[PDB]
Amino acid sequence: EAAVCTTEWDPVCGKDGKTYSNLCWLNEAGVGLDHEGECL
Ligand code: NA
Ligand code: NA
Ligand code: NA
Ligand code: NA
Repeated sequence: EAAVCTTEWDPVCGKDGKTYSNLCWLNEAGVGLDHEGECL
């Protein structure tokens, strides 16, 4: 699959309980945003 997101770490927390490295990773995955920042 095309690699479309950068590795710039500005993490967000998906509703799936996984930390995504930045919003592009989250959005490309189709996962809803829980909150900004790392999941905890
Ligand atoms: Na493929
Ligand atoms: Na990179
Ligand atoms: Na999960
Ligand atoms: Na939330």
